[PDB]
Amino acid sequence: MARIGIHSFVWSASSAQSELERTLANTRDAGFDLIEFSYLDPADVDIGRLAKRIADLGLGVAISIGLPADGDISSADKAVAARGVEILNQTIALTRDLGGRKVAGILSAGHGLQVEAPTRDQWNRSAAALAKVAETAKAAGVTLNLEIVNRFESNLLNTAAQGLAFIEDTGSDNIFLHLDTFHMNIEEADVGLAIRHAAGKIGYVHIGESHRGFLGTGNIDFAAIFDALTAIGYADDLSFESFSSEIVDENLSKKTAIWRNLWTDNMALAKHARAFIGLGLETARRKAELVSARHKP
Amino acid sequence: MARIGIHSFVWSASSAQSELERTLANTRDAGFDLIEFSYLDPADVDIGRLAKRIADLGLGVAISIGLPADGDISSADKAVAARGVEILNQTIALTRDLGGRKVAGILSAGHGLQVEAPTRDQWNRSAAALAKVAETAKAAGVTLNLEIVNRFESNLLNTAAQGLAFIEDTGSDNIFLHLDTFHMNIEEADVGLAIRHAAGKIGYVHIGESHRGFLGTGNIDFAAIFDALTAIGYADDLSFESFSSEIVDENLSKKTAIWRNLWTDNMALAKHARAFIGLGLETARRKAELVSARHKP
Amino acid sequence: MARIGIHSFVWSASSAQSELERTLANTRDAGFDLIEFSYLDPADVDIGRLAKRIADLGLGVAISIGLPADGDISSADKAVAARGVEILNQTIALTRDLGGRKVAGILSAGHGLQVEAPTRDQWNRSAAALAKVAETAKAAGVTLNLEIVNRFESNLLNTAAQGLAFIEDTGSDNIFLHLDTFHMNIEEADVGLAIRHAAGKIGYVHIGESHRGFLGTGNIDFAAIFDALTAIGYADDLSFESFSSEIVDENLSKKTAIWRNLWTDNMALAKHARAFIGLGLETARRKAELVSARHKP
Amino acid sequence: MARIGIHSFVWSASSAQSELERTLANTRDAGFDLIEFSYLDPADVDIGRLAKRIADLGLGVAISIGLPADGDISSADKAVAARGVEILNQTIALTRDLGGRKVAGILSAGHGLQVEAPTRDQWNRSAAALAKVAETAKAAGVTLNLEIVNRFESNLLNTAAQGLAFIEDTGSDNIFLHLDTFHMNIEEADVGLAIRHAAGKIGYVHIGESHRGFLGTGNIDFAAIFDALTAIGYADDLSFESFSSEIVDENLSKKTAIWRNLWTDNMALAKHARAFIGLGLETARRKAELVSARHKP
Ligand SMILES: [Mn+2]
Ligand SMILES: [Mn+2]
Ligand SMILES: [Mn+2]
Ligand SMILES: [Mn+2]
Repeated sequence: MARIGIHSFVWSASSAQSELERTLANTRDAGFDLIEFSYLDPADVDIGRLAKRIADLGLGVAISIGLPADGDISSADKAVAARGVEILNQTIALTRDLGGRKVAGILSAGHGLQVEAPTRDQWNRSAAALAKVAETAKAAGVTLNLEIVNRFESNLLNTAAQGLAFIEDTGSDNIFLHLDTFHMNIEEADVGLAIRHAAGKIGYVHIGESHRGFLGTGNIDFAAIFDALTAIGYADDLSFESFSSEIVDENLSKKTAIWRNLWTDNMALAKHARAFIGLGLETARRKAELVSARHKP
Repeated sequence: MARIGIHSFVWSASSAQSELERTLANTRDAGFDLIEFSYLDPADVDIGRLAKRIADLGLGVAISIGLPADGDISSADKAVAARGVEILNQTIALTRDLGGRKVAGILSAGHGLQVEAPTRDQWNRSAAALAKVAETAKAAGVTLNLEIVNRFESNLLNTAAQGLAFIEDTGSDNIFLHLDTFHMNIEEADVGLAIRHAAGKIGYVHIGESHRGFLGTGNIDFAAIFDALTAIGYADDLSFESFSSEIVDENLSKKTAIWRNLWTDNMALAKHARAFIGLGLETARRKAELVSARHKP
Repeated sequence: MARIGIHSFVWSASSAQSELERTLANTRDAGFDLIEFSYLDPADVDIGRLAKRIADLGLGVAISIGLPADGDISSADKAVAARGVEILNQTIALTRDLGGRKVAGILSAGHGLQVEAPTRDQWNRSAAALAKVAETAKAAGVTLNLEIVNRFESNLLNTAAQGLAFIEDTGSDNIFLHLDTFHMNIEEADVGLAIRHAAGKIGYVHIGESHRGFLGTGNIDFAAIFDALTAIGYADDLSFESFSSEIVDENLSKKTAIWRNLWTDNMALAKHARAFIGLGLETARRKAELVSARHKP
Repeated sequence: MARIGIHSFVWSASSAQSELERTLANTRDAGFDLIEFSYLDPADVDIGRLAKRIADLGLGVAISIGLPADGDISSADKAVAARGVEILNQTIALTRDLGGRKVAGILSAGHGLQVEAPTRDQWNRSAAALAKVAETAKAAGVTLNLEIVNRFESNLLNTAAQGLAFIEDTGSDNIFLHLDTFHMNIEEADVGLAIRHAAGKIGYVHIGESHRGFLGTGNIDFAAIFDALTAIGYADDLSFESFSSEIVDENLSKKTAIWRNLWTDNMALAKHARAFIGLGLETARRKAELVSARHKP
C-alpha cells in the first residue's frame, strides 16, 4: 500500500526520454516503489508512454514543483498570480495523465529567499487561490500537498502549525501537508511533536538529512521521526531526497544553495537510504509493539 | 502547582526527631515542596507532630516502602503474605495520619532479586490482595501507587504496560502507577512512549538518573521524559532520588547495590536537581506551546 | 576568564545612547557578563563613554558584523574587495577603542544568499586579504574569528573543516574559528564531532537554537555540544543569539529570514538562556569528571 | 581480523552436542562471523567435532563465563579463590582447544548480586590473581577480557574507569576491557565518553539494548556508540547479545534476571541485529569521513 519513493533529481535533471529510462531503472534497482518528478515537458516527453513504463515496473509516481517568482500564486500582482494558477493546472493535468495521485512541493508561494516579510493579504490571496485549484485537482483524481519549507525557501508556510491554519483557511478537503525532515529540523520545535500535531493532515513525507547528504550522517533524530509516524499510523507515501551540483539544474543549485557535494555515487546513496528507511521503520514498528505488550506471566 | 519533591534518604537514613528536622529544613532550603519518607518508626516518632511540622513548612508529603521478602503479598505462603497486608495496612494509616494522600513503592511483591521466574498464580495472588488493600486505602482517603521497577528489584511488575494490565486484573479504581525514570530506562521500550501509554493512570513519578547520581550526568533522555509528561498533561507530584551508601541504611544499600558514591555534597546535589527539574519542565512547556503556535501574519 | 555573552540585538538594534544604555542594564539583569554589538558608527556614538560604561558594569565586549555585498573581500572586483578591507579595518579600531579582544561574524565573504557557486580564486582572495587584516588586528590587540555559517548566508565557509583549511591557507596565527550551533546543526555531520575536530582553533561560540528561539525549544542536542566543548577544554567566550522581527533592523530580518517571532518577552528569554547555558556547562563539568572517576574501594 | 559475533543464548541455553552445532549453523545463517559460547559445560562435548564445524562454517569463536560464588577469585577464603583459578585455567584451555583467541565475561569476581560492599583487599586479591592467570592465557595464545557489568551483576568492576585502574594494578599486558552497552547504559556517565576513555585498552564489546531485546527497540543511543568506536579506531571483536524468557538457563538467566518474552523468533532477532550493527557502522564511518572533508572549491 504505502510506497517508499525517491526524487528523480537524485538520478538526473535531464528530461530526455533516454535519461528517464535510467532514472526509472535505477529507482527500481535501488529498491524503491515510487518516483517523484519535478519537471516534465509534454512537448519533449511522451507522457502516455512514460506513464505506461512507470506502471510496467510496478512503480508509483508523484509530481512536486516549486513556484517561480513570476508564478507566485500569493502575489498581489494579479498577472503573476494567474501564471501561478496556470502552472498548477498544467501540473495537475500532468500528474493525472501520468498515473499519479499527489501534487506536492511548494504550492503556496514562490520558492526562494524572499526579500520581504509575509502579510495577511498574501496569506489570504494564496488561500483563496488554492481553494479553487484544489477543486480542479479533485476533479482530476489528485490531491494537493503543501510542502512546508524553511525560512530561506519561502516566507509563508514554514511550520506544520502554519500549514494546518492555512488549510483551515482554505476550506478545502483536498489540501494536505507535505512535510520534509530537512525543513522540519530547522523550523519545528520538535520534529516528532510536529508530526503528532499534524496527524491525519499529512499527505506526503520527504526524508532528508540535516545537510541533505546520506541519511544518518547528520543531526536529525530519525528514530524520533519514525516513532512519531508509527504513533499516528501514517500509511501514505514517503520519499528520499538528496542533491548534487553535478546532477541538478543550476536554477536549483543556486536556489537550494548546494555549494558542496556530499556524495559522488548516487546508487550507493539511494541504496543506503533505502536500507536506512526500511530498517528505521521496522525497528519503530517493533518498538511500538513492545511498549504495549502486557507480558503477563 | 503540583509538588516537586525529594526523597529523605538523600539527606539521612535516620528517623530520629533531630534528623527529621534537618531533613525537612534541607528539603526547603533546596527548593523542594514535598518530602518523601520511607522509614518511619512506629514507636519512636510522633506522627501528629510531624504532620503539623510538614504543613507548617508548606511541604507536601508522600510515603513509599519496599515490601520485604518475608512480607511478599504475592507469596503462596499465606503467613508471609499476611505479614505483607499488615505492613501495607500499617503504612496506609501512617500515610493518612501524616496528611499525605499517596502510598508508593514496591507494593506488589518483594523488593529484591527473586530466584524463580514470575508465575500466573503469583500475579493473581498479588492482584487479589491489592484489590482488597485498595478499599482500605480508599477508606483512609489514600491512593495506592505501584512502583514499577527493574528486573533485579522485582520479578513481577517491570513495565508500565504490565503494570497497566495488572491494575485491570485487580478491578480497582484506586490503584495507579508510580513510574521511576531509573527503572524505566532499563525496562521500557521507550521511556516517553511508555509515559504516553500510561497516561491518566500515572499517580506518582520518580526522577532519577541512569546511574542514580546527578541529573543529566548519565544516559537518560530527560528532555524526552519532560516532553512526554507535558504531552499527557501530567499534573501530579514527582520527586528526586539519588542515593549514597554513606547515607542510606545498609539494607537498601545492598538491595539497590550502591557500591560507589557519585557524590559527597547532597546540598549541591539537591540544588542542582531542583534547577534541573524546574528548568526542564519549563523548557518542555514552552516547546509544547511553540509546536501549536499558528504563526499567521 | 571566559565570559558568557548575549547579542545586543536580543535587546535593541538602535544606536541611541539611551538604548545602548538599556541594552547594557538588561544584559546585567539577565546575568550575562559580555555584550556583543553588531556595528556602531563612531560619529553616531560616544565610543569612549560607551567603553567606560561597559567597564563600569563589569562587562566585556565583542563586535560581530557580516560583510555587505557592497564590501565582499572575496570579490573579483577590486573596488568591492577594498571596501571590505576598509570595513574590516574600521571594525577593528571600533573593537580596540571599546576595550574588546574579538572581532567576529562573517568576515570571509558577503553575508547573504549568493547567486554564484564558490570558486578557488574567491577562496584564495579572501585568504590573502584576511592574512593581512589579521596583522592589523594583532597590532590593535584583537583576534579575528571567522564565523562559519549555513549555505544560505555565505557560499564559502559553511563547515568547521572548511574553516580549518581556510585558516591553514591564510598562514596566520591571529585567525580563529567562530562556530554557531544554529549554523552547525544545518551544515555539520555531527555538532560534537565538528567541535572536537576544531580543538584549539575555536575563538568564539554562538549558542542559538535550531529555529533561533528559546534554547531547548528546538532540535539541537545541547548536552552533546556542552560535552564536546568540555572534552576539548574550551576556555573562551560564548554568547546567546536569538532575534525578533520586532527588534532588528530590516536588513538583518531579511538576510536571516526572520518571518515569525518565537518570543515577545526578551528578559524571560535572556534569563532562561542564562540558566540553560549555566546549568548545561555545570552538568557537562560534573559528568566529564565522573567518566574519569577511578572509584576504587 | 575482527568479527561481528553473536552470543549463544540467542540460540540455545544448552550444552548438548546437537544444540551446540545448531547454534553454529544458525550463527552462519544470520550473517555472523563469530560465535560466543557462554556458560558452556565442556563435559560430554566432542571438541574436535565442534572445532571442525566452526572451520566449515568459517567462524571465529570466543568463550565467556561468569565466576560462581564458590569460585570467586576475589574471595578471602583461599579455597574459593583457588577454584576460580581452576575454572579460568579450564576455560582458557577450552578456548585454545576450540581455536579461540579470547576468554571473556565476568572474570574478575563472582557473577551475581553480592550482599557485600567491595573492599580494597578484594580488589588487590583479584588483580594479583588475574596477573598470573594472564600469563597462563598468554602461553595458550589467549587474551583475558574482563567484562564490566552493572551493580547487580558484580560489586567490583562496574565502570570502564574502574576496569582501567584494575588493569593498571594487575601489571599485565594481557588483560583487557570487555565492555557491554547494556551495562554501560546503567553504569557509565556517558557511553561514548566511557568508550573514548577506555580507548586502546578495549578488548571486546557486547552490543545489547537497554532491555536486552531487539537492537533499537529500547533507550540506548546506538549512534553515539558506533560514533565513539569509529573515533577511537576500534578494530577488535564485537558481538550482539540478547535475552528472552523463551531461551533460558537456570544460571545465567537467573543472574541476569530474565523474566520476559521479548522475542520468540531468534532468527528475525539476529538478522535484524546483524543489519543494525552492519548499517550503524557503515553510517558511522561515512559520518566521520564527512566531518573532516575539506570541501574546498
Ligand atoms: Mn522536500
Ligand atoms: Mn523509585
Ligand atoms: Mn552567529
Ligand atoms: Mn555482556
